[PDB]
Amino acid sequence: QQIDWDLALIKYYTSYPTALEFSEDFGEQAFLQAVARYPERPLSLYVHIPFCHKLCYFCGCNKIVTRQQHKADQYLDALEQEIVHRAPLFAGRHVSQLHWGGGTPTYLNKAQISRLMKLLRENFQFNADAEISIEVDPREIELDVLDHLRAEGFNRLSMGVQDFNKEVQRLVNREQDEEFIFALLNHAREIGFTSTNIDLIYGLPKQTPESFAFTLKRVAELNPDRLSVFNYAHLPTIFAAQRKIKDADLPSPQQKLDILQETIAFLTQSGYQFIGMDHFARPDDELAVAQREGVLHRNFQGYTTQGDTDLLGMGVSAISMIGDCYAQNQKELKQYYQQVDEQGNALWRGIALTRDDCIRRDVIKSLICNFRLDYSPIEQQWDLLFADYFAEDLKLLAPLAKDGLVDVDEKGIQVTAKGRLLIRNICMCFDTYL
Ligand SMILES: C[S@+](CC[C@H](N)C(=O)[O-])C[C@H]1O[C@@H](n2cnc3c(N)ncnc32)[C@H](O)[C@@H]1O
Ligand SMILES: C[S@@+](CC[C@H](N)C(=O)[O-])C[C@H]1O[C@@H](n2cnc3c(N)ncnc32)[C@H](O)[C@@H]1O
Ligand code: SF4
Repeated sequence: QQIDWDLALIKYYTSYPTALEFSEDFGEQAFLQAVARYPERPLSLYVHIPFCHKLCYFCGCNKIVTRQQHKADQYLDALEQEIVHRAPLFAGRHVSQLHWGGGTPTYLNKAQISRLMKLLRENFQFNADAEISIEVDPREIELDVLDHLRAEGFNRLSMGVQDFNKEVQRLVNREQDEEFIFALLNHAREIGFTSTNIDLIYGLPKQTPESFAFTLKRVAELNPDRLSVFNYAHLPTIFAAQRKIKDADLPSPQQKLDILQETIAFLTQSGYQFIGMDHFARPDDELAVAQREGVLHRNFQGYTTQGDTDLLGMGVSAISMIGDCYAQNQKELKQYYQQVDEQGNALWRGIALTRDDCIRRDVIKSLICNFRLDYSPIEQQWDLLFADYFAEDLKLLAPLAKDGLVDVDEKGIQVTAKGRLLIRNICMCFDTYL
């Protein structure tokens, strides 16, 4: 691999600014000013589908577990009204990207999937080669749902797996049929889905280096196009289902480090490039190519080739990134419904980024995605001299640089093989909010 693991250095950014900075004072006018800022810009769409069949005990997502399937019809009634009110604001735009996240998008049955896609296609102008993606829970679903997604124009999918280990599944209430997972992913491949991602989590109860290595051997026989391997974030005060997880079953910190180190080595051996953070992809993947070429980008869903898009987020909790602003819908379903009914939108809170916010966003995006930062381009675009504007930040950086996390000089910063896993540490030197 290109990372070089260093135990000792290892003892050392969703968006920027973060969601901590979103304010309820950000209202409808600020939103409309944001929408008018870049009328040319390609449009990306995000739709949040919050419903899940069953309560995964590890899960920290904005989601609603329910067997009352009719809630999905009520929710699409609300999405219809949101779409009908927001979409005319974007009549001149061309949509290059759509993703459904959640929650479980495939909670929607075939008729519901069709209904939503039809609302989107009739109210926004989609490019013929748009990237249309969805996340899929490989439980309580028939293989022919993939054919239906394909007929509806979906071309990318992500599938949660978490772990194949049966004890781990039982402890987190995510029992799943391994044969069916293989059937589902291989069927997706056979009908033309590409860039297929699977999610794995390390740090779950009862996982060890030896259990996770065995899981990864299977994953290699499954042969996904991309992998996302998340470190388990355990905060049972906030995520109530995690109270069902025994803290004593969680792996020790040395165990989690050994899981991660061995994972990176084994995925490299298996032909996957470590892109960054949670993500692995093949050397010829559009993401790996872009990264080499210095033009990898990132949004809330993750890495992407499509930069400089405005992102409109629809549905409960959905975040929009538009015209140098972030805006989020109501995160509780009952106030999402109530505001959509009364106003035709669910705008709750957000931020208009300052000049300084925008710069620093671009510094941080460059470091996170490309693992380097050329001063000169930032100096041109924003009419500044880097050393000055960032004197404070560079001072914070110095100790890190002497530790070999980054090589830095008068022209730029290079994140080293040793510093790649500590990228959040590096980016933190540029965060004014802390
Ligand atoms: C790759 S992330 C999952 C990682 C997870 N957030 C974590 O750190 O534990 C994708 C998920 O982020 C959320 N998401 C993505 N885009 C979003 C957006 N524009 N607004 C709100 N939520 C979004 C949805 O829950 C989606 O399924
Ligand atoms: C919206 S779910 C994926 C789609 C579908 N609902 C499923 O579970 O298959 C998004 C991903 O977030 C990750 N995730 C959720 N909670 C997490 C946590 N507390 N720590 C780390 N990753 C988490 C899981 O890998 C999960 O697949
Ligand atoms: S991991 Fe997925 S299926 Fe599970 S609760 Fe979270 S969002 Fe729902």
